[PDB]
Amino acid sequence: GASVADKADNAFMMICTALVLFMTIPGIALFYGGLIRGKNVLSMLTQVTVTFALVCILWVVYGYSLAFGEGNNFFGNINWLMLKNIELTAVMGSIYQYIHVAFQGSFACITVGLIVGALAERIRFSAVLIFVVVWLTLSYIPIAHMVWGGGLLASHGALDFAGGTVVHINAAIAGLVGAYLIPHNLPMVFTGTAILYIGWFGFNAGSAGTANEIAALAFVNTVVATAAAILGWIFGEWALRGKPSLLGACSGAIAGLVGVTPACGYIGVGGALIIGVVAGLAGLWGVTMLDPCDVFGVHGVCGIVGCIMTGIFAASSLGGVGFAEGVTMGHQLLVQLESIAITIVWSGVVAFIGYKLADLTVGLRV
Amino acid sequence: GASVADKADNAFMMICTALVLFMTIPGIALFYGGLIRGKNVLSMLTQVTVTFALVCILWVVYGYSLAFGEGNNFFGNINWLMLKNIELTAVMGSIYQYIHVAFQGSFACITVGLIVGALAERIRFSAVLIFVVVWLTLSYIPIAHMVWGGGLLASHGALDFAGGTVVHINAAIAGLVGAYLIPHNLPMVFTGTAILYIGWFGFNAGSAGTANEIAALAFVNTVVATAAAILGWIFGEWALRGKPSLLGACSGAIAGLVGVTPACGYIGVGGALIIGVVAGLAGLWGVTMLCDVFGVHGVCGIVGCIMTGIFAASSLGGVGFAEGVTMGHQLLVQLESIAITIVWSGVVAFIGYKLADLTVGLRV
Amino acid sequence: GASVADKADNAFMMICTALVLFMTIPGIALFYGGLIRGKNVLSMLTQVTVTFALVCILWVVYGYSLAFGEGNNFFGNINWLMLKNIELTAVMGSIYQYIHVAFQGSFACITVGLIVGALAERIRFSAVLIFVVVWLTLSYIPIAHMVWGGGLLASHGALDFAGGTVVHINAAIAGLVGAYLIPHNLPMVFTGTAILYIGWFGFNAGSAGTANEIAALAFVNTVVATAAAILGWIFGEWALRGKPSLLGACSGAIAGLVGVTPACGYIGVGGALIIGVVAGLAGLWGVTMCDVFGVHGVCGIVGCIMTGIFAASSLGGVGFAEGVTMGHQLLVQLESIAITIVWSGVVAFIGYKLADLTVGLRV
Ligand SMILES: CCCCCCCCC/C=C\CCCCCCC(=O)OC[C@@H](COP(=O)(O)OC[C@H](O)CO)OC(=O)CCCC/C=C/CCCCCCCCC
Repeated sequence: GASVADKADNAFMMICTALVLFMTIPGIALFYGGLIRGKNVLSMLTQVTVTFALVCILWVVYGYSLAFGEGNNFFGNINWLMLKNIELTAVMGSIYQYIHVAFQGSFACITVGLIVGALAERIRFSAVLIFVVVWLTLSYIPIAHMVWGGGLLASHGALDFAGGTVVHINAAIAGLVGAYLIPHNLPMVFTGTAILYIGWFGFNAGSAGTANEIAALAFVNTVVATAAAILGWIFGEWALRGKPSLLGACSGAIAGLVGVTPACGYIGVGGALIIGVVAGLAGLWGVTMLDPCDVFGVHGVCGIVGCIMTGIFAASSLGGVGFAEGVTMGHQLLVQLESIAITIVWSGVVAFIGYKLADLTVGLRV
Repeated sequence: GASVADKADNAFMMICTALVLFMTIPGIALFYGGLIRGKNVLSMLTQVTVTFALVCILWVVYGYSLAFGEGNNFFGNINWLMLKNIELTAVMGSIYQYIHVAFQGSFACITVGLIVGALAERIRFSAVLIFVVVWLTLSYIPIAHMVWGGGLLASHGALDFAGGTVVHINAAIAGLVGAYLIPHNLPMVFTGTAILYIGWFGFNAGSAGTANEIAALAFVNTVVATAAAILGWIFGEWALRGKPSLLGACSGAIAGLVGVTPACGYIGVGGALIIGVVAGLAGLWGVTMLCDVFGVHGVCGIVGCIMTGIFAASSLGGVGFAEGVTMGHQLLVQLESIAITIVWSGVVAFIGYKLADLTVGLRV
Repeated sequence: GASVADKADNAFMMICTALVLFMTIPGIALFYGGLIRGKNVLSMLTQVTVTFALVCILWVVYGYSLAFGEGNNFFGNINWLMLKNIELTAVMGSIYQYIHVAFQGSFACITVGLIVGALAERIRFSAVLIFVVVWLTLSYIPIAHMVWGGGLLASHGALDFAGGTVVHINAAIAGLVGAYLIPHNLPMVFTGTAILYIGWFGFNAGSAGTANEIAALAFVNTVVATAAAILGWIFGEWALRGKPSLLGACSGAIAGLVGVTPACGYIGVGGALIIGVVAGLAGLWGVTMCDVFGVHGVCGIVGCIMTGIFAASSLGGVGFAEGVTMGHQLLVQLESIAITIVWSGVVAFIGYKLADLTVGLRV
């Protein structure tokens, strides 16, 4: 018979949605606001706000359909615009589907906000807008379809709870391609980081789709992995430089959050402590190797770390929820690696195409 | 049988309530804080905090009762002070009534915060406090009764989901009457605007009273109408001045949110995109013509109340008018509701300011 | 049969938890950030962030178990580390127990954040870290066990809904002992205060454990008591100094919130108005006589006392337990306050000293 929405789940997920919107408006905007040069802040805030608005529109017009509708292994469909095929009472899992639409839309928003906040007043605004349309449509959307919309990576049992590939790796490589082709308020950075943290609970727990024990797990693991990464990074920084800094504390937080994103509803809390530690160190490594586009280093490295570790610590003998029936750790790690690899290439190529199309049309300079 | 509270609804509504309190403390305070002259900030923040407190007290003493209790077409009652007739387990709709008390009390708070943040250190504080008491009691309270408490406008089938009349038009007119009778931190304005946005999800979806498909519709329409307005305003501003600004982006956001407030749980998402666009442009128009903040709440409030009477129609993607109601009749009711709201609040604001003027005077 | 989690309660309590984490990160950090000297902000924010992280780790390792597991009247146990005895589906009250772990963990975090934000760049960081480990383990944890974990004060029917003893008095005394042994952005203070306020709805209503009428009561009483304290303080300050200030408005808010913390799900809304007024004035008195600790301490004591009066049904509260008189209940409230003060005074002393003798408390 018909799916019926559970009101507790509706409630949960609307609030989670509002918490993820919070992480863009104003979370990410304040994070970049205190990182970039003061002469550029007003214009950065405006470009995050405007592209946020743009993403919201594109999402309901066609983006939700092309990401989550029936299609092939790579794309959904645009058979219906503006949510027209979706009755107001339609249910997806245990919530009204409209709530699923907003929740997933808020994901596209933070993902784009991440990129846009770094590239603002480096590439011309015109060129950001063309990049956003191209890359959302042809990278974000299909990669979401592949991982969460029944496409290719989902059909091979890829594990990515809340978006190590779809959000983090995806965006990291778009930013780095953009960076290749080209701090004044630290309390403001702390504030953004803090907002990003609180919001991420909606991100990570809400990705369970219901207020059940998987969301609880995801919640607890977020707390733990973030804390362990803060300490991971901070100890690494004390060692490497003799003093620990506020920006190091914040970066570590971000590193654990990223690292735990793919893993959070699949692993045990011991797992999460380990993932956090490693992610915190790997992120300190990443930036040290490599300019606000260091942010992409952390999303990228820690995204890869977290997608790998999900394939280990999901195992029931390590405290995780368990692999799917008949799956071995070695097989699963192979699928995690293939998923990472495909995500990197796909987004590299699409980012390239988007930037060039912008360059040849309006140019990338100010 | 007895009404039974649904715990999911309770949960939803307590979180929505906290989100709407958020939009006053600190949302609206930070929004005005970066708009007004620096020499006036500390005193503005204090007055918003104090009057917020005052509203909370008046609300539980008599305000909730006079707004939502059985009365007239215009007022409820004050038969019981301090929620005394309300058992702890009493249920209103699908939630404990105490939650309905806090939710609606947070609405009075943001409404007043709106007015107070603009009038701080223009009219003396004494006079703000007299104005607040008079106008909350005699404008906010009866207009809420008329629209959401079974009074006059609700009995004619007026559509106003979350307060285009009650909050926006009502407050716009009080502010403008106050303005007639008399920008240093733009990142702070962004922050306030952002908090106002996040909170507004509690405002708008919470006005459904339950975590159902109407709250979901309200949620999605808020996302969409805000985004469309941001763009609406921003494209208008690029045209009119050659450059788009951060303050324009934020104003657009506010315009869509105001515009979608009355409409949000009655219209379809296509409707919401249209409303947002128009509300964004109408708000850019409003300020350009011209406490500009009141221009936007007022013009966009009127825009949204009108458009609710169109796009609520099933053939336009809305939830549908009540049985036997035509679009033309419904538009007529929307207009009557707007008209009555403007006069009622204009007259009561006048009375409140004068009473303050004649008692303490309206400066230093 | 087995306890089954109610999903609405899960949802409610995960959100409440996030709201309490919010009060530390960034709430308390911004509150202290605008109070302390500018030269010290960056380092204060770092120390709050790091000790927050530390508390989260210690909590899941052993702290939750030692606070809420079966033990004696004072401590739980550490029979299992890292939540190992807790199945993912285990239920505590009407929620998954993992949610209870996070909710109570976020309490330990704000309690510590309160202390750490005041002592940062006064006492060396080394010494803060030793103090935190000692005092969380030996003061926060057993006092939570005693009040909410079935220990001594709970078995005598002590009333403390959301932590007038456990959080406020406990932390006040640790801070004052620390202060004895040793404002540049007022809008930032307002912001922190506002975040602390919003977060406190999760603190206070969430302490009911479920989205029911007790959480509703707790919610409403938080609105009302905070408002009444704002006014209480502000009228007191106008009188005492001729002008009311933004910092006074914020301090009053904090005073009503502290005051109403123990009382909030036991008293009626008339009770809450009175508690707020008194707490606002008692806090203005306290500071007038690390002033932050004065307010948490006085208003914590005020609230724990008033809980024992206004919980009475004849005053609009939910009622004392069967056979309990107001006089008996006040006696218990006093005994609880007294024990909390001495216990945390003694443990704070031990912690600071151990730090002093190991690293300095200076530089
Ligand atoms: C300030 C310096 C001086 C001190 C003043 C203190 C402040 C005033 C408050 C003082 C006392 C509270 C009143 C007593 C109630 C407490 C007992 C209580 O809980 O309730 C008392 C009851 C009467 O007994 P009951 O229980 O029915 O019989 C039981 C049984 O049936 C038997 O048969 O009702 C009232 O007294 C309600 C009185 C309402 C007062 C109006 C206030 C504001 C109106 C609008 C205007 C808004 C406010 C304007 C003024 C601030």
